[PDB]
Amino acid sequence: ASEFTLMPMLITNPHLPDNPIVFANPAFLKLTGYEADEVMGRNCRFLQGHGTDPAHVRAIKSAIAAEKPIDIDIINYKKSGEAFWNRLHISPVHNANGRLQHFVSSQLDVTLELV
Ligand SMILES: Cc1cc2nc3c(=O)[nH]c(=O)nc-3n(C[C@H](O)[C@H](O)[C@H](O)COP(=O)(O)O)c2cc1C
Repeated sequence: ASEFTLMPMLITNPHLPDNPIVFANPAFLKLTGYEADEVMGRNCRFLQGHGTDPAHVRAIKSAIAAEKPIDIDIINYKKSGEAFWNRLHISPVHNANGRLQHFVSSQLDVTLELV
């Protein structure tokens, strides 16, 4: 049966409108309290909320638009509403031919480090 990295991971498909999540591993679903069918097909921004710094969101949007990687700590929210610091690593995935195919991320709850 399936096994995945124990680090939270998402893959999104930028060929679909709004770059939706197409894969979330069980580690991400454990981290955020969501079900796979609640996260797949959505842009990851649903994790943000009233405490999320708009500057962080713009830095991510910028890196994505540039197809560059970004490492950023951002305030996000579990399904329960519980706020946490999410250490986000986002990378584009480019084919050997150079064309953008996916984005992939690592996520980690770093609340205990920052608070
Ligand atoms: C692979 C990937 C993973 C992402 N993971 C998160 C995440 O965990 N939390 C978050 O707030 N945004 C995450 N984002 C960022 C949002 O999807 C979006 O790019 C960001 O909010 C900037 O765009 P917007 O201004 O349209 O919202 C991720 C983006 C990608 C491509």
